[PDB]
Amino acid sequence: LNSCSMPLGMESKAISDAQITASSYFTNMFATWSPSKARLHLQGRSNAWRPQVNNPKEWLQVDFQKTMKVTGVTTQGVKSLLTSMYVKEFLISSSQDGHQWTLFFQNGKVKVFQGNQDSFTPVVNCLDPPLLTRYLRIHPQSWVHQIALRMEVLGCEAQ
Repeated sequence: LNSCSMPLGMESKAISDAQITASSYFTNMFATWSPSKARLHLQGRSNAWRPQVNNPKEWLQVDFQKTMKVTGVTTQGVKSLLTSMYVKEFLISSSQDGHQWTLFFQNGKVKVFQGNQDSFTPVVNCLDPPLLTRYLRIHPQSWVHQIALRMEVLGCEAQ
């Protein structure tokens, strides 16, 4: 049990909207599931990030504005009407400049994190080893009904 595992700012909004971006997002005159909606326990009609299309090539990115020691992530889905929407598996990549990205590996291969199994229960996935990075990306790989994501990043200061 280490101290380097505190919520960095997705739920609290310590991490501003501008720091959260994505490959794309689902929006129309009825709803806007923008990147900055990807916050753990956020309430609302379109309270989650949803890519414009459900494909494994989409991603959600967080910029801490400085190097942080990331020790884990927490993911959650959402439910709209009678439809549960959540990511079951995902990958993680990181970068220092925001151009060169590297996937997180575990036991000789790309780590496919086991995510959520329902609409509202958060699932914590620890990173062993931790990552020292300024930029972090989540890559949905499998999902139930639709790719929808609310999250949090766990860690502490680096440098």
